[PDB]
Amino acid sequence: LDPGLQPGQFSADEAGAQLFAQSYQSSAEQVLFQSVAASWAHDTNITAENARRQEEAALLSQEFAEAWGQKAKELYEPIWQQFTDPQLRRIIGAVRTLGSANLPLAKRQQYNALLSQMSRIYSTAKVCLATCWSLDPDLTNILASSRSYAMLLFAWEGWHNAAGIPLKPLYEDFTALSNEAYKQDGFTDTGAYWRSWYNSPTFEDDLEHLYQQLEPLYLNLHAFVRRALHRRYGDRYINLRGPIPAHLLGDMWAQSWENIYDMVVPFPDKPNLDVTSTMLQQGWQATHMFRVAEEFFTSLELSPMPPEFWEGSMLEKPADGREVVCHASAWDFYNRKDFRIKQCTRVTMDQLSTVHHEMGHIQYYLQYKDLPVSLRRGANPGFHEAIGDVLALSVSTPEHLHKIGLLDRVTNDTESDINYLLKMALEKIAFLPFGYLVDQWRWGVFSGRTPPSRYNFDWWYLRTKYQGICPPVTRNETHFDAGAKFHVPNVTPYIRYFVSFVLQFQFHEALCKEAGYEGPLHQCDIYRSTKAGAKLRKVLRAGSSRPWQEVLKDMVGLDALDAQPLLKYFQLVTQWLQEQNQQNGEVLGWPEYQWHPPLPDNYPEGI
Amino acid sequence: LDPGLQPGQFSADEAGAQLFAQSYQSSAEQVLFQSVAASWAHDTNITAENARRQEEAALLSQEFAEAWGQKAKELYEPIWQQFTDPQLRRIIGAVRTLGSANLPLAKRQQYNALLSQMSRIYSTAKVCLPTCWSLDPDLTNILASSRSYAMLLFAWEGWHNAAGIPLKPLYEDFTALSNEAYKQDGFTDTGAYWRSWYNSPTFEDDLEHLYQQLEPLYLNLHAFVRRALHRRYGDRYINLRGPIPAHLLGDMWAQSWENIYDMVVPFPDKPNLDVTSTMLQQGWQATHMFRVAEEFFTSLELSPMPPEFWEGSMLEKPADGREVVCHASAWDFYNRKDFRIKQCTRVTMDQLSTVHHEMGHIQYYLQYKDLPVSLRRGANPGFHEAIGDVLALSVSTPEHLHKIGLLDRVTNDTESDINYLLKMALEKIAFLPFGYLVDQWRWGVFSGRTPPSRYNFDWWYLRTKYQGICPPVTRNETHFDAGAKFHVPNVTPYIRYFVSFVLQFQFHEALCKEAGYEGPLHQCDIYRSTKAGAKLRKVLRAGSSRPWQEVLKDMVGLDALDAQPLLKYFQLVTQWLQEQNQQNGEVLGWPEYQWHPPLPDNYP
Ligand SMILES: *[C@@H]1O[C@H](CO[C@@H]2O[C@@H](C)[C@@H](O)[C@@H](O)[C@@H]2O)[C@@H](O[C@@H]2O[C@H](CO)[C@@H](O[C@@H]3O[C@H](CO)[C@@H](O)[C@H](O)[C@@H]3O)[C@H](O)[C@H]2NC(C)=O)[C@H](O)[C@H]1NC(C)=O
Ligand SMILES: O=C(NCC(=O)N1[C@@H](c2cccc(O)c2)CC[C@H]1C(=O)O)[C@@H](S)Cc1ccc(O)cc1
Ligand SMILES: O=C(NCC(=O)N1[C@@H](c2cccc(O)c2)CC[C@H]1C(=O)O)[C@@H](S)Cc1ccc(O)cc1
Ligand SMILES: *[C@@H]1O[C@H](CO)[C@@H](O[C@@H]2O[C@H](CO)[C@@H](O)[C@H](O)[C@H]2NC(C)=O)[C@H](O)[C@H]1NC(C)=O
Ligand SMILES: *[C@@H]1O[C@H](CO)[C@@H](O[C@@H]2O[C@H](CO)[C@@H](O)[C@H](O)[C@H]2NC(C)=O)[C@H](O)[C@H]1NC(C)=O
Ligand SMILES: *[C@@H]1O[C@H](CO[C@@H]2O[C@@H](C)[C@@H](O)[C@@H](O)[C@@H]2O)[C@@H](O)[C@H](O)[C@H]1NC(C)=O
Ligand SMILES: *[C@@H]1O[C@H](CO)[C@@H](O)[C@H](O)[C@H]1NC(C)=O
Ligand SMILES: *[C@@H]1O[C@H](CO)[C@@H](O)[C@H](O)[C@H]1NC(C)=O
Ligand SMILES: [Cl-]
Ligand SMILES: [Cl-]
Ligand SMILES: [Mg+2]
Ligand SMILES: [Mg+2]
Ligand SMILES: [Zn+2]
Ligand SMILES: [Zn+2]
Repeated sequence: LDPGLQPGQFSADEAGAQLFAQSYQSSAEQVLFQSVAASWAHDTNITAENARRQEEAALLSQEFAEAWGQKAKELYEPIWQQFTDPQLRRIIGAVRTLGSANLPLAKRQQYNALLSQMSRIYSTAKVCLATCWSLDPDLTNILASSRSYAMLLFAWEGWHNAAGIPLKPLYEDFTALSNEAYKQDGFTDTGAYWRSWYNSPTFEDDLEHLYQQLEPLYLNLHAFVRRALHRRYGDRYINLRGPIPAHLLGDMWAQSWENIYDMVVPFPDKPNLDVTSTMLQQGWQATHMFRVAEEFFTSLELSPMPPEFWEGSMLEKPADGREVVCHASAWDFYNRKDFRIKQCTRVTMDQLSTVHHEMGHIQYYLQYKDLPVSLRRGANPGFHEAIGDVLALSVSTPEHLHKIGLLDRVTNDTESDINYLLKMALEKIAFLPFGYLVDQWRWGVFSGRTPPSRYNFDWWYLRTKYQGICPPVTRNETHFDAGAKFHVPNVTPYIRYFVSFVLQFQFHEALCKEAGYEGPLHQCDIYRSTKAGAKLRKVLRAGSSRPWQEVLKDMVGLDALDAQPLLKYFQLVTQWLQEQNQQNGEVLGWPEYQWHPPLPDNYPEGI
Repeated sequence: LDPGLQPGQFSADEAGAQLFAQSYQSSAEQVLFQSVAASWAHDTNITAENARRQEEAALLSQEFAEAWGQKAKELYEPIWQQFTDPQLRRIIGAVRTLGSANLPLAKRQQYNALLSQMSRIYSTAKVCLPTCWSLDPDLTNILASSRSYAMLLFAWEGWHNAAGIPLKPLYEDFTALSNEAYKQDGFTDTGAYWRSWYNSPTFEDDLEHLYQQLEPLYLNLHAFVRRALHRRYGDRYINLRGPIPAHLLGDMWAQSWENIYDMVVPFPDKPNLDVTSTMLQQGWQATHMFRVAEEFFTSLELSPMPPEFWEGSMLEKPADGREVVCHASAWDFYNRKDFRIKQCTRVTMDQLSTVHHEMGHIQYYLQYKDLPVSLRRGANPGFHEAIGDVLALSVSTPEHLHKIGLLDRVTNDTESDINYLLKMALEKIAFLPFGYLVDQWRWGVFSGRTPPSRYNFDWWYLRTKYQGICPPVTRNETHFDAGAKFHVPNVTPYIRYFVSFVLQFQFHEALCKEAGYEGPLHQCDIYRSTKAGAKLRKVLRAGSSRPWQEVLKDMVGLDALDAQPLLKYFQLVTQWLQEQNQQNGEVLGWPEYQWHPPLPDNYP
């Protein structure tokens, strides 16, 4: 560790802890920058050399965390919990948790190399027929636009096999090292550490109670969609009393169903709410999508994207043959100047929403860039994930799409409302079981309830239990289907997205009220509301300086996650789907839980 | 409720609570008897009228528990936790727990009535062909001795459909009413009350730690047995890397595997350690089996069965066209006089072990009959289930079988040691996953984690997770396969049996040491050891007066459940099974977790 980065001496008291944090800040920024920079160089340009540099930067960060971490524990171990400065205790608590820096050097290197290798495997995996398809864009477009049961099966099986199988031995080793590291910080396992970020003793119970309120909406959406799939694929491939085959919902993970809207839209005579075709016809490109997102932010009197963002960001998949991490992400370099998005942007309506989601991260970074580095995070991780989604809820309204030239015809009638709320349900309600189950799986792995011998057995138990889907080909424990989802090998927690999908409707309700809007919640558009902007800004500028329950109370008037705003938003389609399913004699659920579809005749040769 | 059973006036202090407890347990003695008496009349003669009277008795019991529980909180609710007397603290907290008495009257009627109907459905269900077969003895005998895949399937599917499907709507109603009752006592759900019996903050974690030490033994036994089934039935019906079809292990629930011993016995040249054929050749009957078990108890200077036991017990299935609950059980009438067994006894070796198990209960009853009622229980429920099994461990040794004329003396060689420990593994190790998982299922139902919409989904998840078996025909949520196991509709907790199967080896080691034995633990016979009997008598007389942790430490030197004795008992066959599986290149476990066998051609 360079001497400029090493901790000096401080009194064993709060006024030294305060200078401890200021000195830490000075050094942490440099260490965070070199770490983020090395990660950027690798993720935009996957090479063995760039992985080596990233691993050395990770080792430097561990060295730093150990020195300041053990200094913080040498002096302030019994006094940091009683400091009068609230932000200072949050700063100290972060610095003192060592994580992977608890591992001996040899195990730190093993851990860093596992992360790099898992990232390379996921983001360079390919499905081959000579020619070979990548996940983004090749397989993504197949899952989204093909309606050939056999072609979709080929992409689904090929992807899950290519990505999952080689990751499994690495993921087992990572899990053991991660647990070893956080056990030295006092946590029973890594999942307990991840859950502690929400500072709620009843977190898991709170989430289950939320999901109990939301599940009836999912069950009815599921039964309605299953019926539409049955009319296209037939009784051989769709069981009206069984799980839906996991490759038929428009998405590799069946996590968002927006791409099958054309098959489920109840009133096709109304305006076409999937504006992808109009974007193509009009010649939209990636940079236009980002400029339109930015202008919504500035319409609220939030910050534009700085020059450093436009000069440094990767907004399209490189055409020079480089391998890149294509999963969309937003980057804070912790120098208060450099902020970037990395996205292999495609010209579609759902990608326009993803652009807003990522730019919402950037807006957060810009608003809290002047806080201490330890407080440059969301009030909780679900806050960070919800910011851009909240704006995108306004952007997706038919009225707003008309304003930006993507929907010529504009209607206000009950059929058009049902169409729109059904499309939004395919995006927001269909995701809820998946956003809930992923970390239930990983929590069980981290705790040891799910050993390697049950990785896939327990994954598919949860997939069927919550999503009501089944794998379209047989799987066994050689397969590692959880590994075929970006966040698992890239070790990004997932429960934040279930929290986000609830929270964003709480935010939307509050911002719409602040904007003076007095119509139906799902027709609200906060575009150009500077009052809504100022309320959102107060949240963003707080970072993690205050408990999220208090930040939420100031914003929405409640100190807890609450499903009622989401339920209110969807109320009309919730009632309509329930009526439709009853009239059609649907079975809610999948009581034939053991059913799987047969294989296509002449599979996989027809491909 | 009779005035003489309603509670009197008592001071609000520990001295008054001492008189309170005495007056409670003198009046409880009379109420319990009339409940047990009416249950007995029903289970040995299932009719609507005996159901009516058993329910009248249950309502009266709930009236009694109400009156005395409400008085107990009225007087002592804020002070009893501070009594110096630990036994009195035990009694009062119990009396303060009302259970189904917390229900309003109309719900009490409904709850009492669901129990009667679930019991009738399970014990009268039949499988009819294309004559009708009953579970005991007909289907039991088919599962134990048929080696026809299709016949075993017909019996397995027939039974699970006939019992499970009609029970499901009733079990849902029962679950809801049971949870409503015990929430009023402060339990999050009925499962939490059941678990509270073990007075351990870390019960579930401790069980999981026990199972982690036992699972390698089960996995090796499983893979060895799967290989033997593959040879018999073929690659069509057995997947060497997948779960075993659930009907092929000699038992309707695949819960113990001793009945396929003759298919997996490695050294069939050696003496047949299944002495069933000798029992029949010699003319054994139910009454002989009970007299032989009795004499083991008295050989230890424990009590004989009293005249009331022999006159009142039902030791054979009645042949007078009558319907009975055939599941074996042992009855305490809480009058210090009447103790009985109800068993549809068959002349087989595993039934001789079941006879000892049931007589274990009776011996317990006899040794604590003078205690005040609230203590007339095992230190915990697993203690009660373990007593007879411990003696049966001695009875099953080839040396003891030789003493009682059921085995021509065998040689103390290695092939006979392996043969024996394998047969015992089929009976004891194979049970461990099942004993563990049944109440995992039931706890999730009570907690709400498992709604009716996932009863069968979650049952088969657990059956595959723990036992590594699969249903031999497709199942869906119309089926209620948990309902096809006696203890579910008859609402008898199951974790006691996992506890018992670990505890009995701790008891066995303690008693063998106390007897002076010094050979291998699995060759010990405590027959006629009056010192062993004396140390066991102490446990039985303690009832539930002292915490089971203290009773246990007095007997075995340790205050907690421990798998080491079980591991020591089986050590030699654990090593041998490991070697056999490596030689055959077995995969341990069932990584093809999705696999199910195909149907037989033109079945049924
Ligand atoms: C689409 O249309 C709906 C429905 O409009 C209402 O019903 C129609 C059948 C006609 O009768 C319309 O004249 C009628 O407004 C619109 O929702 C409605 O918006 C208005 C605001 O413009 C709401 O009125 C307000 O209501 C509150 C009480 O909550 C008062 O405090 C306000 O002063 C004001 O009167 C009205 O409640 C609301 N109706 C419903 C059912 O939500 C909607 O605005 C419109 N959308 C677009 C994009 O044009
Ligand atoms: O979350 C991230 N993008 C979005 C995203 O992935 N999702 C969320 C979504 C997707 C699209 C539109 C939305 O309105 C929201 C929900 C689903 C979930 C999903 O797609 O699975 C990056 S910012 C997080 C990261 C990535 C790499 C890292 O190394 C570190 C962090
Ligand atoms: O346990 C009881 N018999 C034995 C028994 O069932 N088993 C235990 C066993 C079976 C055979 C031999 C043994 O060494 C032990 C373990 C499995 C388990 C099983 O067979 O599933 C009555 S005492 C239980 C009851 C009956 C009716 C009631 O109303 C209340 C309780
Ligand atoms: C991707 O990373 C590689 C390194 O892995 C870069 O290759 C270097 O390119 C520079 C040019 O600036 C050369 O001087 C070095 O010799 C190269 N190093 C190696 C090891 O080949 C490459 O430039 C990067 N690509 C992009 C577009 O940034
Ligand atoms: C069967 O033989 C074994 C040894 O082959 C006997 O075990 C020995 O028992 C004596 C005491 O009787 C001990 O001193 C030895 O240490 C034991 N040896 C082993 C290897 O355990 C066993 O007692 C014999 N049992 C019978 C019933 O004959
Ligand atoms: C449940 O199962 C019943 C019994 O048949 C089983 O399911 C059918 C579909 C076949 O696969 C058969 O081999 C199985 O044994 C069916 O009658 C019933 O329709 C099934 N579905 C429901 C909702 O109960
Ligand atoms: C798992 O499935 C694959 C392909 O279906 C197969 O090659 C493999 O043998 C199966 N079993 C195991 C144990 O891997
Ligand atoms: C069985 O019960 C019925 C009605 O309860 C009664 O009439 C009959 O005598 C009983 N049979 C025996 C054998 O006790
Ligand atoms: Cl998170
Ligand atoms: Cl129990
Ligand atoms: Mg799309
Ligand atoms: Mg048996
Ligand atoms: Zn994000
Ligand atoms: Zn018993």
